[PDB]
Amino acid sequence: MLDIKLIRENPELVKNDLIKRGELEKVKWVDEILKLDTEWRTKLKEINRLRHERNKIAVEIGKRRKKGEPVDELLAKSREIVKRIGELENEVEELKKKIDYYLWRLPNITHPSVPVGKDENDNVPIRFWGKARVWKGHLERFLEQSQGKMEYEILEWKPKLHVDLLEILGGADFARAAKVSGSRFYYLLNEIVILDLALIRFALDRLIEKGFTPVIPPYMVRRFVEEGSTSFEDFEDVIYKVEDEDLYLIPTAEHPLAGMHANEILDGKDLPLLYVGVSPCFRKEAGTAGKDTKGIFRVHQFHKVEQFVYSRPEESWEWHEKIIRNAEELFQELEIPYRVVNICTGDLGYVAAKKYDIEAWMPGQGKFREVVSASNCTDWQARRLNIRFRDRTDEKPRYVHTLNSTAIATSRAIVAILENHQEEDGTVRIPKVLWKYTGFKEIVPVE
Amino acid sequence: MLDIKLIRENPELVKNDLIKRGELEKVKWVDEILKLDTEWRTKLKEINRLRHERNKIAVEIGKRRKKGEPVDELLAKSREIVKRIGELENEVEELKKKIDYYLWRLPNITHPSVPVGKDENDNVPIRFWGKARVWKGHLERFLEQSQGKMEYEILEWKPKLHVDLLEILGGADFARAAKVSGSRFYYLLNEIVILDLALIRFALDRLIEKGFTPVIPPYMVRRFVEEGSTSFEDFEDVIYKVEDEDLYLIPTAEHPLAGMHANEILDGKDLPLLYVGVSPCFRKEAGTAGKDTKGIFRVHQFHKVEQFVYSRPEESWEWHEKIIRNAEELFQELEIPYRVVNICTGDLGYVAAKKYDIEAWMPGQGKFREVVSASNCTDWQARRLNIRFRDRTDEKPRYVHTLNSTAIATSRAIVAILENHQEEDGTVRIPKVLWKYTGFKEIVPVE
Ligand SMILES: Nc1ncnc2c1ncn2[C@@H]1O[C@H](COS(=O)(=O)NC(=O)[C@@H](N)CO)[C@@H](O)[C@H]1O
Ligand SMILES: Nc1ncnc2c1ncn2[C@@H]1O[C@H](COS(=O)(=O)NC(=O)[C@@H](N)CO)[C@@H](O)[C@H]1O
Repeated sequence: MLDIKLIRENPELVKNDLIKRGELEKVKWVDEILKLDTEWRTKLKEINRLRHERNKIAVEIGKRRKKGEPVDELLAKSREIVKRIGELENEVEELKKKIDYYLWRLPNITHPSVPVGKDENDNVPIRFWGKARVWKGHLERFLEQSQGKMEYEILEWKPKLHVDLLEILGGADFARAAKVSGSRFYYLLNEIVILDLALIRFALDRLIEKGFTPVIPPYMVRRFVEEGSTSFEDFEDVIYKVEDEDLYLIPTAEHPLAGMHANEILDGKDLPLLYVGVSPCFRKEAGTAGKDTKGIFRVHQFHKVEQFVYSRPEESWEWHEKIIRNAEELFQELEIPYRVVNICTGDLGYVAAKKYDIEAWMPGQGKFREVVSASNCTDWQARRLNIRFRDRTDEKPRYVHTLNSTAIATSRAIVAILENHQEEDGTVRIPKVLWKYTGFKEIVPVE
Repeated sequence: MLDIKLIRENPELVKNDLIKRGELEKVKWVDEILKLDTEWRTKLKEINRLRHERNKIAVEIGKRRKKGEPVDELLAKSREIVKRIGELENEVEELKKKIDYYLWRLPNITHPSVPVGKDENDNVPIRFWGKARVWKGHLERFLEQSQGKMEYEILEWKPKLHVDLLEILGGADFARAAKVSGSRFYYLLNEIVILDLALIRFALDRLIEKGFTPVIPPYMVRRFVEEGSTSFEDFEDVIYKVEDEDLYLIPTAEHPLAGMHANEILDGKDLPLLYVGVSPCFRKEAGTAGKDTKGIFRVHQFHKVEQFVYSRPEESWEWHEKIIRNAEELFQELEIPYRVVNICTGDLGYVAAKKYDIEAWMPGQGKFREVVSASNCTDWQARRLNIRFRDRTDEKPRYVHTLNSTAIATSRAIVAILENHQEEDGTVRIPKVLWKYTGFKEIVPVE
């Protein structure tokens, strides 16, 4: 939700951002909310004018009670003021309603640092890490995507896709999942199940060492926490609703983590509130149904360890910068080469002001693929969920800033590990850092 | 689902089991489906009679093509025949639907060893284990439910309820969960989060050592798998359905685990199939809303590690006995005193032929509470999901038997650990076997 103040004190700023975002069909809204806001304040001034008249007509009726007192008329004028006052009041409500409708449907204003672009092809790489294992046949793509700024080793044999590796490793059963639930669902098996849990504990442990309170949130939440966390389009594209209830399956622990303090005035001495949640995630992935990667890259359910932050507006950008580094550390320990990107205006999304993604190099796919997202949400969620804070019981509570970032979404971490640590025969070596969690050091093909 | 051959050859057997179960209402169905199945079988006979007649009547109508051919009378019967075959066919389909309606709503035949009883009270304790810590004010109920066959020790201080311990330890937030999702939902925090995951890993490692294949199933399944795993009653009372979708939230890994091999003829050589699934579980818990325990004992969402077994009918009873002991073993290492009960016909449920429950002694509650349940479903689920096996590609495939049993449902294992291992000052010592998983040796109060 946008602050009405901001559109009043700089409509051109919001219109131009809408254009940098590709939300042109919504530029015409800035003026609409303005003329509505204007009408809103005009009627209110009218109401006070009337409240004042009510007072005058009052002292006047009584002033006659001592005199001739032909009041009758004054009493009828009095009757019209209340009649009128009520109307204006109800007219002012409807007006606030139309104004907020737009306010809730406008994306967060982007930060000056986010590059301008049309889509994912305009995202800007800003950092690279690791030594990529590239197939001779992906060399140009790799080089263009890495901008020659990343170390790499050329591979003789052709590296396999994660889906095929799950098969040779006996780690999944897709066909029986399709029979039981439909496409893009799966049964995960054997060592891959241990690997999934291991990834959760590892992520969990590290964020805990950095001071994050671990949490297992509700997996089903009430509609308001969903509309308080993202744009309404998500109800059609990503979010599942459960029949006959005000319950929605969460698409990320982020949402229940943000609703956690809905309608609170936090005590500033506590900020920043640091949460690291674990939870399964459910998404419709409606926009797609059969794009390309056929295993566990883009499915209906996956596990994710999530970082969530409540900070002072003056501390958020610094936090943003820390959470993305927190995710970067995990993948470095997991020995996964990657590049982090600054997402452009057109591929940014409604909630964030600025967003960084970690796209891991996927030897088999021959490309960098999103594996984590870190967003600084400014006060966009706070203004919706009414999450404020006060430093002195004195007064004036202000909205907090919220941030979120993937620590590890196991689904894609597993693909990154299978594709990046595979050997010619299919054997997949597991990063030393996880040995304490898994037991085994590698996963060998079955026969 | 019950086998119709079974109700045709031994109707007394099934109505007697229905009366044992105290299902006087549906004892009537046996006669009903018998009469419906008779009509069905007969009309079916009629169909072939007429069909063969139609041919023999069309061969003699042409034999008249070479003769006088006063076939007008014949041409008329040939038309009466098809019109007859047509209505019979529809009568048949209608008949099949009515009998199936019943066949699918009929409980499994109980094993003679299942005690007759009306509700939980008539469940029979057959084994006890451990040394209970009993508050003096609970002495009577403890001896009542322990039969005085269990070692114990009287506490002069009143041990607390898990809900209060969760508060003092700082391991949960219920108020905020109610805000965001509704009642009987929660946020788990700090060490409780780690303990939860540690219990899942502990249960998995143990079942894996015993040769169970670890699996993470789909958490949402199509209606047919649910209808294949329980009684239809469960759609109203327990299972959440997702809007505009043939998807249902699973109440236990047992369901997708059973759905996994729906419509297959397994190779007997592969029997038994041993699976240990992990997954969150969702239940409506409609018959309640406010009963008694108000923490994480009866909630809408919990984690459970499930044991599932596909076996030859000749091995199912020995496996029933092995999986309950698998669960007992976990609870003994967890140092939780308990008793196990053979469930009476009244509290049995529709899919089990026999069931054992492990009831953990709960110091704070002052009573034994169900913590795990284990069943032998015989061929009830197998007949519904069409799961058969065959040793030689030559033989008629026959139905397998299925079994399921809790390994550890983390919610109740956690209340058991909190209540049995609390000290007077509020700290809880976590059992040794879990140290390798939790890291910490106990959980001390916060202030
Ligand atoms: N449909 C999906 N299937 C598998 N993994 C997914 C899916 N959607 C997202 N993910 C994983 O989860 C990560 C985070 O999801 S995200 O929508 O980009 N961002 C969020 O959810 C934020 N709350 C930050 O985690 C993705 O980068 C990816 O690693
Ligand atoms: N609503 C609930 N809230 C919390 N824990 C629950 C709930 N329902 C069941 N459990 C836990 O899960 C266990 C198994 O549930 S059960 O219905 O008895 N049996 C099953 O689900 C079988 N698949 C065996 O696990 C219970 O013993 C209890 O420990």
